[PDB]
Amino acid sequence: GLRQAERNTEDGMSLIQTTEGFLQESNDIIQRIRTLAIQSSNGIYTEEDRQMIQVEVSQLIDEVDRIASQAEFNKMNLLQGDFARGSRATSMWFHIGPNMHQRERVFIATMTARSLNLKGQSGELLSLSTADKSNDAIGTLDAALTRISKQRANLGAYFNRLEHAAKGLMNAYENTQASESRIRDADMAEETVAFTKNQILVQSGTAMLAQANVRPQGVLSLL
Amino acid sequence: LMNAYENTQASESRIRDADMAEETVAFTKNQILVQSGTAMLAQANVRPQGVLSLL
Repeated sequence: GLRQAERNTEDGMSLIQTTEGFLQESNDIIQRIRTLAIQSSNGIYTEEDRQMIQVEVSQLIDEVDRIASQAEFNKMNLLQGDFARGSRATSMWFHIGPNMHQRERVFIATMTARSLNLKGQSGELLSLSTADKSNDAIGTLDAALTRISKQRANLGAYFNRLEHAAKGLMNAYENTQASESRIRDADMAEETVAFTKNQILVQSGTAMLAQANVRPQGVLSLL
Repeated sequence: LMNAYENTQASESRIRDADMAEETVAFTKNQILVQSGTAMLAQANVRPQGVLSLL
């Protein structure tokens, strides 16, 4: 059970590593959109010039949505929110111990562009086509960055905890196997001398039995 | 996609690929056990020879 639990710990560690790797690109894209929003707020651009970068903003938001809806690990989606805190869809547990009920719950929040406020509930994307709208967008991008960084911190805490658990499980397995070998494995060094003593007594006994078998032959002398 | 491929390959290597050190210590222990077993058997089949002295 200890060995299997260590393997399960490794599996969970790989899962959360994949999740963090997926979140890296979304963080970079959101930062790029933030830089675009900062640039767009200047007063030298015209409506058409603002629309040119609005096109790129739309493309980047589409990429974020693609990341959210396509990132997965072992035929299970991660960023869709099925592993969220209040999600009824499913709950993910990492069996970390060798016995029953030794599982630990993990939470992955929704990371869709709707949950990052880059798209409203009506489906409208975050628009940067106006100077004042760009200023109000910077707060939204800051909130999205905060959410992404918080999720990254959660996953890093899970990383450290699972690493500690793996080291502890390895040490526990080593100690348990050592004790089990101490109480189960025979010592050949003394078993061999015991065997040799018993395998000397056997032919001593055979010799004595052979000597005793011919003993009554002496009675034939006086018959 | 590059990052996802790296992580996925690492996960698959964890699941599928083996560790050579632990496997080689297991191999050594099993080889020692086999040698001990055959060495003991080579004298364990000679035990009945002792009864012949009674004939």
